[PDB]
Amino acid sequence: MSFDKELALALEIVQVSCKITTSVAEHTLTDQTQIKNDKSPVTVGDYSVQAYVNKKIHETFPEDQIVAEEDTKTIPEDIFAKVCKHVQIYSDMKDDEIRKSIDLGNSTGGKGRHWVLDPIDGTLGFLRREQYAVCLAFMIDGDIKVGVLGCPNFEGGLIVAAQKGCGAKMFSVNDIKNGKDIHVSTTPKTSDMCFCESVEVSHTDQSRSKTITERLQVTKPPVRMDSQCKYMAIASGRADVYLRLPRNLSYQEKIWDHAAGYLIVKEAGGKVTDIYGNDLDFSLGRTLCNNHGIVASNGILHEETVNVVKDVLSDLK
Ligand SMILES: [Mg+2]
Repeated sequence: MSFDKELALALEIVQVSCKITTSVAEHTLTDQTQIKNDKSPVTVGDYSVQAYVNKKIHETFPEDQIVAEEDTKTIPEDIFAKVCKHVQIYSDMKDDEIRKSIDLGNSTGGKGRHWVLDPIDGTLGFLRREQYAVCLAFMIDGDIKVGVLGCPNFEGGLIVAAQKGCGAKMFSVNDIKNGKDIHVSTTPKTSDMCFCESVEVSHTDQSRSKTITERLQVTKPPVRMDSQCKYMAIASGRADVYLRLPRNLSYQEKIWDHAAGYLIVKEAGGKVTDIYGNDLDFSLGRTLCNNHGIVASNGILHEETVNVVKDVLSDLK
């Protein structure tokens, strides 16, 4: 019932991952960027981080499985060559071993011990040179035990981490030894609420959120940002509510876009559900099959917010 070892490894690995991404970002990004078949981007950073993390996980916990976003099926040769250079700063692996490490991430989740990795959450944020996160969680039978978010561009570079039952802590990227406890805000009126959402217009319904927040009498403009950093904002008290509003009932969120943030907000004293107020169910594979969208909050504001969300999104198909 304790996961110190897993939380310790997760911190250590996410810290190195932040070094990777930052180092990738010191150069021009276009020649480091691949457009996948769904037109979403993947970079040298995404692939390099995944190689390193998966290898480290496999070295310490060979028996565990790994759910990770990327694979090597379509990766271009110039991109891959750069990937090998970045990884070999931190891990003495050959090119072929780097490929294998990436492809360790093909677990479908569900029963047993699984690591959940988004090597770069908010890759558009990475390309924007504003918020992105390295996200790593560990779960058993779909119950999240450990959550770590590395956010290199957030207020000078921050990492937040939690394990179940033990609270949430904040560290700088340069020091994972000395952390501070963090707690969600105490804001008890929706009118004084700082609300956050995706930058990308196609990742959340920004027209419906305006209508939601208008009904909740929110005075402050929304804080738009890429990534699971939005969960870090909630957990640390920097914002009060995070909305992710779908345009249909068919899209299902990936578990590597929510697993770390979910636990972290809860251990920080907040609340995370979908738009209907239902708890997120991470036991149904790689996607949140039985959930629609996200509402994350400081807990006090939650139900007041959900009630308006549900109503405005009552027409969904
Ligand atoms: Mg990603």
